[PDB]
Amino acid sequence: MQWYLVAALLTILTSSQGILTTLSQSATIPFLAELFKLSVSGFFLWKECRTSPSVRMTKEWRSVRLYVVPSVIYLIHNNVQFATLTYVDPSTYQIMGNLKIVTTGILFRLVLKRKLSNIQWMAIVLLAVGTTTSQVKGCDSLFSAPLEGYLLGILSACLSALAGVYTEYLMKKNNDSLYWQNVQLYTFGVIFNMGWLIYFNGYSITTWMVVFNLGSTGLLVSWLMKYSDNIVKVYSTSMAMLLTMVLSIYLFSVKATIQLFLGIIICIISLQMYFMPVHMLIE
Amino acid sequence: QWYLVAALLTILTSSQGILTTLATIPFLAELFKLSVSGFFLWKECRTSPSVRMTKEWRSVRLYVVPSVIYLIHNNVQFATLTYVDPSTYQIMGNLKIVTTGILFRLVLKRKLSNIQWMAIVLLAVGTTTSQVKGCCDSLFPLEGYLLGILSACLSALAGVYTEYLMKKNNDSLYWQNVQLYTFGVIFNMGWLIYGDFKAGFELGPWWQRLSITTWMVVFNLGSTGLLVSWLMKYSDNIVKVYSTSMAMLLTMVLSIYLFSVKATIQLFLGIIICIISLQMYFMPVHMLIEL
Repeated sequence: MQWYLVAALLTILTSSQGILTTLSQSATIPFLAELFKLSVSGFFLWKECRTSPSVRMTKEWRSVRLYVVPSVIYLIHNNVQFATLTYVDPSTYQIMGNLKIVTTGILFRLVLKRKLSNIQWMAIVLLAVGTTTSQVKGCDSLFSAPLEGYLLGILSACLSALAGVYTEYLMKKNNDSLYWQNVQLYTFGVIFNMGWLIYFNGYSITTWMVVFNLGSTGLLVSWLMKYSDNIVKVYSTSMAMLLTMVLSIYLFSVKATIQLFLGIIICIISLQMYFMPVHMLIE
Repeated sequence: QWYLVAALLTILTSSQGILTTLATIPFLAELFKLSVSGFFLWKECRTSPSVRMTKEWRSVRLYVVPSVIYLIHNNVQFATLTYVDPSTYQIMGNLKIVTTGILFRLVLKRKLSNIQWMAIVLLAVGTTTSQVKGCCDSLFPLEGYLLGILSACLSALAGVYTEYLMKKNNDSLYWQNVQLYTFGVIFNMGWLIYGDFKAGFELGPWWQRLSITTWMVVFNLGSTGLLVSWLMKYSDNIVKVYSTSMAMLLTMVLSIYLFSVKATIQLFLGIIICIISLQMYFMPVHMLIEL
């Protein structure tokens, strides 16, 4: 129940689905992954009602209706992601993607109205810069894309951030049960995943592993949306992507570069800056 | 004010950068520093009633050391380049930032916060990032890496030891310069004699053989060198290496508007790292925590 252990586990599992996704490289995963979160949340909700004297649960449409929004944002986001890739090569797209770190940062302050120090603001930026540094191409063509590409890449990041920030709003706007908030959230996700398909096929063990892993990480993200903040999330995600590159060296035997070494140092420092207690920062 | 000197050093360290692309001068550059220091020393003795000056060999002898280190350093620099390409050598050079950092604490026994230590590292990381070979490419023998490292330690030791000399006395800047740059002139001159000996003196008469652009860099190299001494006395090595490092960034950014050279994201990124590394080190710790 310690936020850092959840955050650490999210890091471990965000990089697990990273590797397990590639290992199954020679579609309806998101659908199965949603139902896994919805059915595991439902289970704990039901179990909590049967085990516990009191469970706080707002059934009023005033608040339940708002769990649509994340799904609507994520739907629009996925169209923008697809749109972007038709103007930019994947690496240009991948590196514009580190802007979600700063856009979550900004909306954290604007929408969630939480305050950050100067040292913290410098850490948010350093994280984005440190991740980008690691992804710079070890010795493609960015700076060559149409304006549409650059503008969409940016709007993609804003939607990504908005979805996460709005979810935190939903969790923290009530003193309701985590499991009941999940059940509403993941109900609309199931509905929308299904509406998309309305708008197996070699399913291996490996395939089932990523469905579980994608479900797992998603429940942790919700936990952190409730009992911790978006910035903790994006530090977990970002450290996952660094670990993925470090694990790719020992497994898929990919070329370690100086930009990986540098980006890790930047990120480790960006971690300390943001999460350091301000008495420790000052010796 | 130290920051204006530091800013001027940045401006002039990038000037000699450009003017270079447009090497006996070390001798003329030292002679310029020795003769400009001598002038101010003489003028200070004629103008002020007392000028502090330690003439005792106990302390005067210690101005040899920098020259001995710099001599050894130049041999190591040359030695290194025979194992690694220019670029690998250029990027190993950012280690002087951390070695000055360490010796600042060890030799100069000065205090650095955690935030400051993180800034020293960030500066080295930020400069490296701007240099790092994008899309000529032979990083990733040990001699090379070990000598590159030893080079940085000596570089740092020379700078840190000079600061020690300036700040070990409450003597005049101009008298400290005059001792420092006397040994430099002597050694520069011994080297030029050696170099002529190496080719049997067979070229034009050594004493006789001793553009405008050429004169610009001699002055420019002299100028920056006097500023470094000022900062060794009334400022620290870390301010120096921030000035140098920002010069190397400026040089790359100025090369884009002048020589129209290849702008990369690594330049953009390294600047942001460095800007942030600047704030971290030179920010007052109450400002670092304000909203």
